[PDB]
Amino acid sequence: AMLGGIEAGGTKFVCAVGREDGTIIDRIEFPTKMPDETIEKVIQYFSQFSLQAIGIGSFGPVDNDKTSQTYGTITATPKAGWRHYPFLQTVKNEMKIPVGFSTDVNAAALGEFLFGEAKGLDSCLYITIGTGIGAGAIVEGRLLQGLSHPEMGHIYIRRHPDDVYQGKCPYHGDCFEGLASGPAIEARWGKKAADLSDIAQVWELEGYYIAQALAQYILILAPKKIILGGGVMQQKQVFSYIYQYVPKIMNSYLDFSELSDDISDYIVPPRLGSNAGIIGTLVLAHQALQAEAAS
Ligand SMILES: [Pt+2]
Ligand SMILES: [Pt+2]
Ligand SMILES: [Zn+2]
Repeated sequence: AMLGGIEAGGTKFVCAVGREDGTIIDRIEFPTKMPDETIEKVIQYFSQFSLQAIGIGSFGPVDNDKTSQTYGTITATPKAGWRHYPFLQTVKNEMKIPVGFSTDVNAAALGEFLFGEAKGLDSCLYITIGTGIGAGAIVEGRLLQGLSHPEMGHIYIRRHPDDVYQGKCPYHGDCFEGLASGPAIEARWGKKAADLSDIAQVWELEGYYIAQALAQYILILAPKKIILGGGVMQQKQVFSYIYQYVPKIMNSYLDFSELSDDISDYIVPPRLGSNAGIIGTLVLAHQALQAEAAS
């Protein structure tokens, strides 16, 4: 019972072979180039194995509406060739097995939901903070997919009055992603976020911005668990600032231990570490296998 997973990123692809229980048997990664050549490497890798199903967790925005004619395509990107490229259908045609599809952050949510910090809950929110900011949510045991998958990284948050930086986001300027991504931190402070590990106000400001976004998510979605991943969150100091700031912003408006005394157990790193996403693609594979077995 072997499953394939593809975590399709703007900078690299990770492909993996694994099991329904989240075990990774083998993996490979390679640079993301143009679609045809990138997907050829995927097919060449998976050809070694005899797979029952594949799951794709993709960068987006994507068309994640199963009834849509453009289901399983990337709908917006500055990356050459990728917009409107028949990603899902190409993998289906080449592999001729069930192929599940979702956003990359949705897959990471499913990973943590089945095997990580939200195991035993029926709700969670997984947020990645790195090159960009995105989130996937589980509601009553199911991925949140309304009119679109969410794009929680592009919400406006309150600018810190001392912060002068104009914002990295090509669409909004100073949305959450514009103010608080990896590339935003770098462009603001003039150094990459590792030379800055020692400057406390970088992570104070970052923690402040993340806390502002989290208060919004808590008031709108009220997830039962918030999982923070991505390269930025490797600066573990940011968590302590978030823990300080969230109760301050909400000012005792909602009385739950998750939001006050036990906040450090509510907003957490992924149990699966940097592998939540690729493991979640195996969950997507398994779901596609189950859904086809019940045709
Ligand atoms: Pt090309
Ligand atoms: Pt295959
Ligand atoms: Zn934006």
